[PDB]
Amino acid sequence: GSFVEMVDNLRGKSGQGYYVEMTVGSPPQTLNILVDTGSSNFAVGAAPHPFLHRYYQRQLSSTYRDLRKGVYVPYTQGKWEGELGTDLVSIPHGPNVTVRANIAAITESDKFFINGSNWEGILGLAYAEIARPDDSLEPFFDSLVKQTHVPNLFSLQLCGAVGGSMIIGGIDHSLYTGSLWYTPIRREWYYEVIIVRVEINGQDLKMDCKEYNYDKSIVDSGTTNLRLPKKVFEAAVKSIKAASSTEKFPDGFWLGEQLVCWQAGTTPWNIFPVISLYLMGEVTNQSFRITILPQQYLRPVEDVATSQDDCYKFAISQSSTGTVMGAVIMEGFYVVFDRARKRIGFAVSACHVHDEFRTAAVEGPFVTLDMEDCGY
Ligand SMILES: COc1ccc([C@@]2(c3cccc(-c4cncnc4)c3)CCC(N)=N2)cc1
Repeated sequence: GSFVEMVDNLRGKSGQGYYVEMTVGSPPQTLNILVDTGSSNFAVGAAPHPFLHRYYQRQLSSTYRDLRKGVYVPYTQGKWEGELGTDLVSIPHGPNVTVRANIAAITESDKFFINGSNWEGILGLAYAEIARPDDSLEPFFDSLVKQTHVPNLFSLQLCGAVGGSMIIGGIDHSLYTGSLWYTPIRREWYYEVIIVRVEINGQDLKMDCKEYNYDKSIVDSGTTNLRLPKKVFEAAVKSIKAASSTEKFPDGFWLGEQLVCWQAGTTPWNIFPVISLYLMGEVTNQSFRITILPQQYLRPVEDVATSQDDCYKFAISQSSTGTVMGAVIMEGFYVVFDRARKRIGFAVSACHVHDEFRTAAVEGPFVTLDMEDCGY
């Protein structure tokens, strides 16, 4: 069960996350599980639901242990509730190991599961500090590291159309090209990082760098969009509207509320600007940038009914809880969650986005002498 078995172990549907096959219980029950760097619970559907193909049946698992403790999680988009226990867990196309881990058996939920997403649970890969009900509930990756000899690192290569790879324990050098650039993990809760500069077609947004990270910035495979604090979002939208002015779109497009469509194969990519996010480097006032093409931030919406055309949602939206570098930002980068060294590395992925004019990039180094601290 080494890296060379772990490649192409992820699948997905656009806008609905990326999932990996896992088993829970004894005999193993196979479940598809969303890979979520934005949370820290292993939480699996454990009762029937209109949107679940299958669910964890605790009664059929000999090795299940009830912890006699409930968990209730209301969050922005929805809610879920369940019962805590432990059981044996493996990742068939992941490391060749079986561990005993905490499992939240989801017994009731509202707008948590998605119709036709093909996943039945979430694997929260962030740290204990944001586990529910509290930080005493050891996250899965912590249990994995403790119980096996797996190195304390994983990587995600997410690809647009979807699929990709989660490599646990090391770095698969066949999954990226060029250099890996690291940004520090600021605090171990979410995967919190610091953005030092934003450019839109090379034009600096010219804001105090604290605004980019009000009130935190995170790398979150469980969020589709690039989410930006209000001030930054409004400035970004003004610049992208300015760059793309040869065409005018309804306000609903800018709000993520409606599609823009063009005749099949005629999307005018080159009227849309590239977005550069400069991330704090590992040494003082050094940074690197990751560049995001419109092929990333205009997310295609597959629909047989609209298929004479190519249609997209604007996958950048306003946030009141900080910046979220979601799946559209991670797509086409090889992203290394180097927990052992408290850092996230970015490199150009095997499935990077490009046309004949422009390519997604990871480039550095950059220096800024006149710098304050960019964190809140
Ligand atoms: C432990 O409680 C939660 C609450 C919310 C989540 C969440 C989540 C919950 C359900 C579905 C999705 C999701 C939906 N669409 C696409 N990707 C992920 C995402 C919200 C934010 C994030 N990173 N994960 C995960 C665990």
